[PDB]
Amino acid sequence: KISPELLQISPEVQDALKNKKPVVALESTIISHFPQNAQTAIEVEETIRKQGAVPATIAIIGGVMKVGLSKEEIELLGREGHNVTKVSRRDLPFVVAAGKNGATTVASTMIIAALAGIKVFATGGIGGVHRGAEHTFDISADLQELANTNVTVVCAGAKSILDLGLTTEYLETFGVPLIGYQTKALPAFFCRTSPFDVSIRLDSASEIARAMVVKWQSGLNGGLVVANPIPEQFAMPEHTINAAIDQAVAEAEAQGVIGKESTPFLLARVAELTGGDSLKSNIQLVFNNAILASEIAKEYQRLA
Amino acid sequence: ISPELLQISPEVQDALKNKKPVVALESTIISHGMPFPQNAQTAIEVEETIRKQGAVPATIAIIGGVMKVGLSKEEIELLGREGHNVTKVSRRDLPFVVAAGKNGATTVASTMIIAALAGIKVFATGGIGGVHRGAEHTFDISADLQELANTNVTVVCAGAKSILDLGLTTEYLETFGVPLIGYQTKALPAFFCRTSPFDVSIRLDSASEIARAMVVKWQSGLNGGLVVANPIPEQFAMPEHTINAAIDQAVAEAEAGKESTPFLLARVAELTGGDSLKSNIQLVFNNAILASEIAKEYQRLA
Amino acid sequence: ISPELLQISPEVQDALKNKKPVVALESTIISHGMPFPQNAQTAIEVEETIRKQGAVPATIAIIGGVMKVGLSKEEIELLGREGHNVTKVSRRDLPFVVAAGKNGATTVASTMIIAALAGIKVFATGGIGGVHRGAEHTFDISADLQELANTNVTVVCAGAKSILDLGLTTEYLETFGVPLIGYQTKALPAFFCRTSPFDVSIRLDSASEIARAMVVKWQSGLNGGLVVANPIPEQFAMPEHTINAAIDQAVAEAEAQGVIGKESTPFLLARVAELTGSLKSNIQLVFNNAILASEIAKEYQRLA
Ligand SMILES: [Mn+2]
Ligand SMILES: [Mn+2]
Ligand SMILES: [Mn+2]
Repeated sequence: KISPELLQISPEVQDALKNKKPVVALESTIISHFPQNAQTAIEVEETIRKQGAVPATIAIIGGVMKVGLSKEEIELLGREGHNVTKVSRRDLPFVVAAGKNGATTVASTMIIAALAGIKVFATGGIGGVHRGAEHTFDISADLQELANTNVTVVCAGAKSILDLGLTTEYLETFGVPLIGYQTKALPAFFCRTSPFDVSIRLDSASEIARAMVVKWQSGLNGGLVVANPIPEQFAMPEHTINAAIDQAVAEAEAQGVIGKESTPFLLARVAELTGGDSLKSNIQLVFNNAILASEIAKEYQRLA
Repeated sequence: ISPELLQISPEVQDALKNKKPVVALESTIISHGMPFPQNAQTAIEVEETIRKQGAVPATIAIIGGVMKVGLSKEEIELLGREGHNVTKVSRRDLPFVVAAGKNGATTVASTMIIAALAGIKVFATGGIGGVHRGAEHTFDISADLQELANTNVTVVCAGAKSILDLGLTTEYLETFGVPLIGYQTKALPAFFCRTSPFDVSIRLDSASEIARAMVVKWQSGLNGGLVVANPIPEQFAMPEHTINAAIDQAVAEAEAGKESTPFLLARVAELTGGDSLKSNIQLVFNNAILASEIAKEYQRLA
Repeated sequence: ISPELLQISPEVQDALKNKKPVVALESTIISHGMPFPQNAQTAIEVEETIRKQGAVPATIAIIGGVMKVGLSKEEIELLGREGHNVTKVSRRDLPFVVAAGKNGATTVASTMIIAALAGIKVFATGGIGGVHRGAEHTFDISADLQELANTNVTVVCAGAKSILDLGLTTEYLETFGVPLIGYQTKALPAFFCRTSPFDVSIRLDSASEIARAMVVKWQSGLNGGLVVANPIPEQFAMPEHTINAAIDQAVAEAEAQGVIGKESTPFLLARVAELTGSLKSNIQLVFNNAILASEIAKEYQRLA
């Protein structure tokens, strides 16, 4: 029972949740970080609608945590652009307190989705353990949010700029299911495969939804990662994308890029080295994840 | 929680409702134990041992998708017979085995989880998982440690195997605020061995003192479990110098990933002649006795 | 919670009942800080600083097995006389010291726990524990960081104790979603020094802003504490090079003697003090923190 001053859920989204319609949450750190970003966010939403679900994009607008955004608010974040704060769990109180706009990471989008009672969240890729984290301790707060918050996150696996092995160990220690959708191999984000394997392979949205129900009815708190391979036709060739990522990582280290700036810097550089191709792949994987997320949301509402 | 998800056997139900002391047991001892029909028989004997101590045993497992607190003879027999075909169930595995109606053997973490759902505060096992050697670069860290950080259950064990990294494990437990109690020992015992190069966080000499501390801990709202490291009886114990000699040797030989830990297990086994299974059975009986005592005293004090 | 476990002094009960701002203080600085009578004198002087700021101090300790929130002069003197005979009490120690009827000095972590049990939201200390130098191979990481992750108390400090690894500590706090607020500073102060190569998560210039963010954070269900890093007053600051030399020596030698455990911080601060031969600065940063904490408590109580 949080104050309407802090949190506001759109009329459509309230309506949908009351009527037990499937809702899929979306993050805003994709929209920030124009007027392309806006149009694209709006058609991720329309993709969800065409899959028979209701999209809810989450962001902080004028200090208010908002679940479901008008096209005007979407626009606002789009044009305000890089001036928008990237908001993780530790940033969230300050942006709200100060009455500012903010774009939510995987972690804070999970937080707000859970406040609104939304169990399914579609994104591109989750944060994770950064390469070199054995000596830097640079580990995304996303992984702790997954440890603790009851939301299924549908992604292309963790972002492949990270250390995927360490990320899978970390997920295991903290008891977070890593589900391959129709895959045993952990998808590489831009790529379909990787040297690492998910914790369980499941072939149907129905199985995932049933597992969500069981997990939470049994009081095992925390989220689920659903790793969904990018469609083959949009995947990056392993060698090319690997070279680009490796060079970007090396440059980030050499340039002292650290903290919240690491991921956006890496993604932007990789786009540069691949001539925008990695970006096209990123878009395709996000649509793909929105579709799957919609199916899981439908089956979850059916099973609960 | 739904009876379709979780079922407590009539015996354990009666014990709980009447406030009789209950001790949880894991099921991986049955599936991964001696060849049937011995693994079954043994699990049965551990239960009987708990009853003779004046406690009610609850063996925990997943049978046909149901989390089961306490088992019948035929469930135990079924797990024994299915043997290694039964999957070991961790926290991240639990929902899926249950959803899919599978059988499964519960690990330390999953047994703590299910016990806690049943309101059982004491769990007797052989050993706990820990931080693995090389975890500083592999991040391979047992989920048991996080379960201990979060779930209110006292796990009576022989500590963790010396094949793990015990220094890192003791640090990890301190960071997460988990008591490591030596039972009548300052030295941290490890599996085969009554001692090791590391210390517990506190030594306590009685079941009643451990119970008293559990009561203060949870009445003060400090959630999370407790490790009670109980040295293997001298009769079954192995000298620390030989065990350490063997491990150092096996780790020197391994030097020249996922194969590291069990490689060390097998090698140390070969070198010392130590037998993991037999030793573990001994550990479970011993810990089952201590655990029954702690459960009785806790029941008294709460 | 039973009166047998936890007792709140009349002064503090009065304050809580009448909605007066309360600031918690630790006991470990008392027992393990310096020699008697000076240690007890200083403790009482810190309490008086708080009172002068118009807040009410609550020094916390375990006395005769009881968790005490607010202490008598007699009790502070007891802890001061006993000095190092008094056990340093962490979260994993607390149940056993209470059960055994023992006296004990509470760490940052245990002080947070007991303060929270009493509804006290603001705690002034010298510096927080953190990730130790070499923690990448030793895993020596203060339980203070986990307490900050989980317990709802704002801790006003001069940053982390500076014998620690500040880089690893800042990454750790970020992973676990803990705000690190610089009070009128973006650079993270390092204990004796006003600045360091590292940054806080957000700079805030007023106690009012800090309080408003506390209310928003906890009303939004984001449990966990907040670190407020308050640079030592310029007149008491120590030159980076000199202090860094001493600290360097003390650490290298702590590794030489091989002290690893809870005795590490006491040993370190000891040796460094010796080479300093630092204590003046430590006392003054504590007073400074007590003053800021009093203001934060006033602003927070005003809202709560
Ligand atoms: Mn990071
Ligand atoms: Mn492992
Ligand atoms: Mn330590």
